[PDB]
Amino acid sequence: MKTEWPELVGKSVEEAKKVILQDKPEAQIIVLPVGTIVTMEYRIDRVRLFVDKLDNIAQVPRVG
Amino acid sequence: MKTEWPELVGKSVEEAKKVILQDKPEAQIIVLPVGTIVTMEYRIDRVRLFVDKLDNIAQVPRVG
Amino acid sequence: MKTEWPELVGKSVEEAKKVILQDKPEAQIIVLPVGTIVTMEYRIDRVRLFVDKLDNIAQVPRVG
Amino acid sequence: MKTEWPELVGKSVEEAKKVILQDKPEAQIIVLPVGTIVTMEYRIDRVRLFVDKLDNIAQVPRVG
Amino acid sequence: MKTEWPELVGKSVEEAKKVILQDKPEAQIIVLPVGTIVTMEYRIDRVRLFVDKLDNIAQVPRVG
Amino acid sequence: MKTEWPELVGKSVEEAKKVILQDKPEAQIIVLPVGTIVTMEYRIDRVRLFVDKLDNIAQVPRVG
Amino acid sequence: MKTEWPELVGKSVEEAKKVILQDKPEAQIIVLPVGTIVTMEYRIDRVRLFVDKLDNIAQVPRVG
Amino acid sequence: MKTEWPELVGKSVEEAKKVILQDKPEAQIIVLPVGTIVTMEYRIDRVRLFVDKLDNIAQVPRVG
Amino acid sequence: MKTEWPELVGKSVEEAKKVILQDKPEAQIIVLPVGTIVTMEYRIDRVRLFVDKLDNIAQVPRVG
Amino acid sequence: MKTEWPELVGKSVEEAKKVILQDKPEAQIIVLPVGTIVTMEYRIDRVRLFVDKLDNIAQVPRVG
Amino acid sequence: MKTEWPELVGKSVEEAKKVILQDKPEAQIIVLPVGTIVTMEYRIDRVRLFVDKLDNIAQVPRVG
Amino acid sequence: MKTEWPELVGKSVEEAKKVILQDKPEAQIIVLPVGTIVTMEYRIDRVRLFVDKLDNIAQVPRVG
Repeated sequence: MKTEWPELVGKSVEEAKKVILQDKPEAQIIVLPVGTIVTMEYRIDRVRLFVDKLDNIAQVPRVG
Repeated sequence: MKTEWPELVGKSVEEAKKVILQDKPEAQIIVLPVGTIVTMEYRIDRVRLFVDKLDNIAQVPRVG
Repeated sequence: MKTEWPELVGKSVEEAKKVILQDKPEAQIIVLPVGTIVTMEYRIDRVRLFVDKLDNIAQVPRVG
Repeated sequence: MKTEWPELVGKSVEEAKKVILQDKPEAQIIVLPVGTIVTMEYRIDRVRLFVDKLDNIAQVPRVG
Repeated sequence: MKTEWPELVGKSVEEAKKVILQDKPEAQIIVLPVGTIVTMEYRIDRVRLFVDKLDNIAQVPRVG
Repeated sequence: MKTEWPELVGKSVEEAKKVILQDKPEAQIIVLPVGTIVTMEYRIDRVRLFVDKLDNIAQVPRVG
Repeated sequence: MKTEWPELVGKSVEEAKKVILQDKPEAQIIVLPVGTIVTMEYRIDRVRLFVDKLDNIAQVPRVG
Repeated sequence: MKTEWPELVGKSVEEAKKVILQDKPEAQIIVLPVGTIVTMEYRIDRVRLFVDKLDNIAQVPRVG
Repeated sequence: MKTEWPELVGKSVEEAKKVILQDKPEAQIIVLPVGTIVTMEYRIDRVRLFVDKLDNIAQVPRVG
Repeated sequence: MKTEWPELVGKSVEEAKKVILQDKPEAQIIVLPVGTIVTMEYRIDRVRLFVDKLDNIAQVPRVG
Repeated sequence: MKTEWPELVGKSVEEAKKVILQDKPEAQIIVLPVGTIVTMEYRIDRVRLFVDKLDNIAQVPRVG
Repeated sequence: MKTEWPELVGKSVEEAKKVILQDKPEAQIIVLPVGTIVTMEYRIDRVRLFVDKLDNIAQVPRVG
């Protein structure tokens, strides 16, 4: 089961959403600034995007 | 008594407000960024929405 | 002496200011985001409003 | 020597600047959000204003 | 292998992106405010830019 | 070697940049909000400006 | 249903546990330092005690 | 698959470890203070215990 | 009504408790480290002591 | 090159040091509480252990 | 009026207290860990010592 | 002028103090936990050691 997208580091949100949804059609894509305090529970259909000032992906997206 | 809305993760605020108010007509819906420091007391009619950069629900809404 | 306004949770700032000033004409109404670090001294004429992303009251206003 | 302005709690920045400069013509008036982390040294000509979301004075201005 | 760009302190993002990509064509350039909490893993193709209020580079860019 | 500019407390960024560059032509001037977490290394050509909500200098600029 | 114990401010943990359990025999009593970051869910049988350096109750215990 | 232990709120670590390991023999039991900043990845064999000053469980243990 | 004890800055807790209770026999004296995050409500019988590493009073005790 | 030790989650520091040094004889093993703010540079011979209250490994050790 | 003691960086608390009290007999000497959040008012008779893990002075003591 | 000691990562404080003082006899050696908030000014004779739970050097000591 695809769980990480190292290939999207540096890409836009638009491009990240497109690639994740090809790979994971049920994905719930959440867009947060880098450094956001996240204590959440594990959601296997959620993919968090941690984004820089220009809304580019700053770290490896992972399911959860 | 309905207390959680896992079905609204990834949805907009507009859609979350609509579904919560169908389920809970007295709901006081509060919209906060993910990571917000919340020490509050329990309010049985309040539903907090924790939202990402695009105002989509990032976690499971719960009464309180 | 009126000290709390549980009835304003979920309401706008405009409506909160209107109701507080009917109840407390000397009120100094201060509008802060939820989660704001507040070490202040007690001011009996001040009412702090802790507001969400849409400027609705997220918690019970109290004098102080 | 005037050191505190409790009378400006709830007032605007414009009004606070006007009153402080009548009382203290050399004042260097600095406008910060409530909750700002301040480790500074003491400056006898500086007056910090701690302001809420609407740029009203949320606490008692003091020299320093 | 080029790993630091002390020459870009004080320069714009545009100029930093241009110089880094001449030196490192595979660079994934990420733009963050100074003071951002970064616990990340090491990515040898990523260059983080820590920027001030005017989007000028405030510290030495480094690979990672 | 000029290292501090107490005379710029309360002044604008424009005026601070002008005075610092007269005094220190190589200066790399960085503009940050008051309260910004700064763990940096010492750069003898850098001058950080810590600015309030109105982009006035809130503390004594120093080299580093 | 008893929900707050203002009478225990300043008292020890031992005394607080004794009084709470007389009033609320099912109580799960949790002892935390003042200032502890608490995002928890509401537990109607739990009573949190926020304690100072000497393990005296520093604020009003409340159910939750 | 057992995922939460609401029955251990208020109990000791010793008792929590005993009950969790009966229910989940592969459990890796980790003991942290309440309020600990946790950005971790999901580990299906790990159970975190969030403990108060007296090493009693302050919140519902959950797998992850 | 006595509300501040500037005379106890630098003194021990023992001495502070003794002087406060002479001045304010109903006082509930709470001992916290400097820098403790305090969002509390106003309690007119409580006196908080903010103490350094050696349990000496580091700031002016005040009622609240 | 071995870079992660998922097998040490839940184990002691003693056991973690032993296994890491078998796998990586040059390892510089650093022992930190979970939640420690780490902005460091990448050191290929360093292995950080993030430990719980009982000095057991709470997360997957990784080189860096 | 003596206001800073750069000569005490690296020295013990005992030695710092001795030198400060020779220079400033009214001094109220307060001993805090480095990194302590200090929003205080200016006290001209107080000297704060910011100390490392071994109770040595880590920064220049200053009046205030 | 020697400014960094990468060779002391993983070593004890005792050993770090010994090596630094051979290299830099005027050194003022300060011992802080990793993650300590440091806004200080530059002191060319000071060497800060950032130490883990076992008082081993966790990062590269540098002058400042």
